[PDB]
Amino acid sequence: MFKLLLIFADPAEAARTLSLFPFSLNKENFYTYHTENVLLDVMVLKTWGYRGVVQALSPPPSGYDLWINAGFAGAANPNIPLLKTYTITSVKELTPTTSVEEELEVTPIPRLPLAQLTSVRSPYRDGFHEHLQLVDMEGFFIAKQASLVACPCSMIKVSSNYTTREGQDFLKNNKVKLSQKLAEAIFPIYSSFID
Repeated sequence: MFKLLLIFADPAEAARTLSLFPFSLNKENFYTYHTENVLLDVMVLKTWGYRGVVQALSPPPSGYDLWINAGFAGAANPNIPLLKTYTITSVKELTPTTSVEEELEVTPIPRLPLAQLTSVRSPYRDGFHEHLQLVDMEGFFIAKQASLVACPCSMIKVSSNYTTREGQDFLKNNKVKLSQKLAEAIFPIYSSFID
């Protein structure tokens, strides 16, 4: 039986994927669906409060065959169009006060175009950057937790806004369309593992 964990950072990201399958909430308080040889579980990292906490994925869930982190990502290069779905080749955590970075490779999903992801605690609204492509908050954390259980991790990131002050309104106003893009990327993957 193939065991797939989908990880969303927040309910807006998860919303349309949760509509795709008839999930139920289990006694452990997260969504699950199974059919044929495939178990599909969904975790949402931040349902409460102003920030996510480390204990959302710590200890990391063991026993899955693949993790997919699907989420929104800001675009920090104007040659990235919005509402476009990418898969990630590597993800960098960046700490702006020291410039220290760490970086991990992630497993690209077939058929999706490639991008690099940078994860930061505070969303960029500085403007555009020569060195950055997509920017999120939780990608690196998820990839590193996946390594603790030796589980492959893939990322799907949809470009949700440009990383500017004026750019934030587009994210505010398009969460359903953006979530739907994630759902449309997850479905063919789910279908590939039907034996």
